Amino acid sequence: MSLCAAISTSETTYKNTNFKEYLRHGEEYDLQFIFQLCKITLTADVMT
Amino acid sequence: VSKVVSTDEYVARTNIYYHAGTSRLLAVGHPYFPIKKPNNNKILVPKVSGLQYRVFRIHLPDPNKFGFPDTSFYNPDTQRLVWACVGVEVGRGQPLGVGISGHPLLNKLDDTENASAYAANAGVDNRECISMDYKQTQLCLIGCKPPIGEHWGKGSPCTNVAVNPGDCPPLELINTVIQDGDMVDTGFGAMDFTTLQANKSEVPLDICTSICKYPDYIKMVSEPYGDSLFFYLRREQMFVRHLFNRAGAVGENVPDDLYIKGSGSTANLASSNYFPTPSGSMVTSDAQIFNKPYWLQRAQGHNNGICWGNQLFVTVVDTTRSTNMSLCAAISTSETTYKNTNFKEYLRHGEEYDLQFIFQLCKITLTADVMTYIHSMNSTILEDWNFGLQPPPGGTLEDTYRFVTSQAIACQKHTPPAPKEDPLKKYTFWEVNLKEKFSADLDQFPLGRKFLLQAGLKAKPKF
Amino acid sequence: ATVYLPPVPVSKVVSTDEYVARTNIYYHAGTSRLLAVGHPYFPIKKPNNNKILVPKVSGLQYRVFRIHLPDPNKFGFPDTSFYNPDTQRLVWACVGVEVGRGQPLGVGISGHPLLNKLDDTENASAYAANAGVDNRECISMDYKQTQLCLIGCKPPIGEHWGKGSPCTNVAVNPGDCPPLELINTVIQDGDMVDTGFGAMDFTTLQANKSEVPLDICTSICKYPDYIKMVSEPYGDSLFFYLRREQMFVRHLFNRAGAVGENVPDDLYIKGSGSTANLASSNYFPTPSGSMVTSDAQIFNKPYWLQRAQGHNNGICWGNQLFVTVVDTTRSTNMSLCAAISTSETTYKNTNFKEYLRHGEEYDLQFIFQLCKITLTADVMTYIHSMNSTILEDWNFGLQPPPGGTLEDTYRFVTSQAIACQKHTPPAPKEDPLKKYTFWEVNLKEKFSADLDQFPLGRKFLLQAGLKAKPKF
Amino acid sequence: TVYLPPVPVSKVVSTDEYVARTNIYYHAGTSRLLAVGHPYFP
Repeated sequence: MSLCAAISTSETTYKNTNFKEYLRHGEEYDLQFIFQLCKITLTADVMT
Repeated sequence: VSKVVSTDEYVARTNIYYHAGTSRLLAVGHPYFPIKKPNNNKILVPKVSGLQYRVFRIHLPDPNKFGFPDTSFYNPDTQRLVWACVGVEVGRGQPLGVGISGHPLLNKLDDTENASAYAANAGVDNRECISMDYKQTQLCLIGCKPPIGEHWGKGSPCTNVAVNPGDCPPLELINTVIQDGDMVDTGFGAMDFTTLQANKSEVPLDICTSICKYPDYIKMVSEPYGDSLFFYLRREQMFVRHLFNRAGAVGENVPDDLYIKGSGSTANLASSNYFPTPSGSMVTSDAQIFNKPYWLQRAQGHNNGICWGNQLFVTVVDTTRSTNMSLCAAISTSETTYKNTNFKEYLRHGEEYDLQFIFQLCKITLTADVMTYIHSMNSTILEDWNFGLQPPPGGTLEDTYRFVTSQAIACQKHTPPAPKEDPLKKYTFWEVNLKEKFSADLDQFPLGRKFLLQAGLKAKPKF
Repeated sequence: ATVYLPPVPVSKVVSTDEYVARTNIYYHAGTSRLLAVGHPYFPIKKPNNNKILVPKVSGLQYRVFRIHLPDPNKFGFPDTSFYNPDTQRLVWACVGVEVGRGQPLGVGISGHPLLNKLDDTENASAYAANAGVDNRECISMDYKQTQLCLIGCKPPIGEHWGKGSPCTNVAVNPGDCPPLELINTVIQDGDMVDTGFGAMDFTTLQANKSEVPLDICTSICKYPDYIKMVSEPYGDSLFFYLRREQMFVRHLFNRAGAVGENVPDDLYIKGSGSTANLASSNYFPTPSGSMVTSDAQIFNKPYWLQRAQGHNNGICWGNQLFVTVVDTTRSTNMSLCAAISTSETTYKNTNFKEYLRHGEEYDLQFIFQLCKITLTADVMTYIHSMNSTILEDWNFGLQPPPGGTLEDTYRFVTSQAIACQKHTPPAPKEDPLKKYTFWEVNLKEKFSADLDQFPLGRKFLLQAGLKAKPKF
Repeated sequence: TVYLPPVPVSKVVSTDEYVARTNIYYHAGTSRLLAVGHPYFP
């Protein structure tokens, strides 16, 4: 999206010198994560 | 108990189905701006184009008032009736063709697609007359609470640095209810150009003043009851066309270390800002999401097609029919040598929808948990019903009569204040009344018999 | 008061498959073929005369097809015994339909030699000039590709925009905005598809006459309204259809002429110098047809009509059946040239006249199924309710006069050279729609009792199986 | 109704009626074909 601001709001004759130009950008994320539960049975080989 | 439940729990489905629908719709206006008498503030013509959003508020009469051929199957004391919306249709009659928009003064530097030489120096008011097509879009929105949109906007900056004229205003994410007449995104994102664009020439006319908005599916679907929307469909597409520059004083210079200092013509940095030209693509008869039945059985929300307060919403937007017919009238019919001075030019623009709604009938048994749970959900609902009471006061009153007789008893009658019913009355938007149009037969209608066809069980008299 | 409901007026129009019965017999008939020629842009006529030298013909023009059938109740069956001609009748049901097209597929085109235009708005390196006098130009474009088909026993109903009578408050000054109304009408042959300029009359609402290419300028482009069509109680307008169309943008222009309504200034910032004058605000798109394909063709393929959205199921009342077909695929305009002088070997543009002729290639083949009607009270009423004229070609006959009678017409013998009035023996006219001119075909002779001999029919076999009709 | 009442026994028939299919199959084919020339005029 491009926007512009006016350094001088008075004159009604348009002048390119009157506006500074800026560029800003949006970002939108969301996360929803299912999860299942797990247990580990445990011995030597396991550990190793 | 907390934690909202699937409305199909307590609701029970009846055996009866009804249909009603408007005859039709046909709308005409001017796409670019509304027309008004020049000195007057009253509108001569309303601004209309396909680009404008469309909202539809649809009332139903209270079924508990609606006598059935046999009303015996329920008790009006312990129970109520509330309408369920099984299936929905949207008619469109216009021949499919694409409109267009532009602006006579458009901020532009030059063409950046191909440049054989470095450009010239920015003059004063280089804006030009140029037009472009908006992104194609189709969507449909259905539910018992108003569709919730969102847009960018200017917020209150932190007060630390003093803002000089021309500084970058901070940005903010702002929800609001969606109002009719509002504009689809052009690919320039949902925001208020009026506030954040002082140039006013940075976009074509149609969207310049308004605030383009866009539906936020998350927050919408995030509602616990889903009553914002229980259903929708969407299609859109876009591709790039042209590549331009903003023309004006540079707000923020590029760090030099990102390039190598030039000289002569290359000493001055050309405008850094680029903006795309969005382009609609080839439309087709296949991707049309209208003129085809829908069947709503299960939705994402626990609300299943329940319309509370006899109220149901439809939000529909399409650019496919945006066609702008041009016409011309002659100020003088005499001369046979044509002169451009002889003809005034005007722009009028058509719109056509149609609405046909199935409905299923539903009864609610009560208990305290019931009564509370609803009252918890929205208590205004019970108001339109007859349950909640509410003992009144009022021992004595002194009438003194009569007052115009000017022996002064006091000055008195102050209580209008509650015809007020719609809290959203502040929100103006499109309106329709179906209340008269119900009928008890799906056979006589074009749409209905499909309902039978889908679920079977054709039942008709003999001849 | 208003809506608290113990009403029941209506007796419920019902699905025609209730009372109609289906027989065991099937037939076919079809034309050899059809085609036609004409000039795409305008019809040709002797310059002084009013009579047409060449009819205006192009694919862009709509096509209507009216198809008569002979009364099956006058029709001998190999065995007629299965019914009684007294208590019953016979009416044709239309099972399946075909549309032949043999042309090689190619796209035509149209334009206008004087086209209202300012300049190109897609790219401008500088502000435009000031509007002169008569800037119109010779420019052309291609129309939107379209394919559709319409079938039913009542004429296809179209619609268009149009100018109506002003609400009389403000007096109209010359050049005031002529305003808009929606108008239904019957669809006539020779009428034009939308170009993407919308269904309306340019003649009335466009005084410039130059705002569109020739072909549509005088005519009124119309478009079929499915809603108002389909929602008919009987469906008898159309019990079926198919549609395809597509379009995309190409060019972006300006209308050139006196601005009718100025834009509110607050919608922009006032310029100066060259930027003092606002350029023409009106833009109009250039519609552009896309790539045609052999795949999306809706023709040369059979159809099967069993269930329709209307209660009418393929029933043709009054031995009458309608087909409306429109396509832009075959619009190809072949150009030719002739030499006024064959002698000189140095090519000279003055030596050749140029002409444009165009082909339109149609074919029709129809299945038919045979159906009988038993008569009772409710029967008679229900039809008499539906359309009483439908009965008319049956043997009412008459109804009889539970309609009244003529009270003894006056036949009074005079040479006419008495002073006594004119008397002219009356009553040919059988068509209420006779006002509406459109294409005509007669099948009445062409029925045959065996599908085996035809290309189309045996598909009817193949799909329904059982190949030899008298076997399992 | 004019042309239908008369009818003789007529009927072109489906060639699978009288023809009989056998149990034998064969193959043959050209090696390949190749042609050369000028696209515009001879």
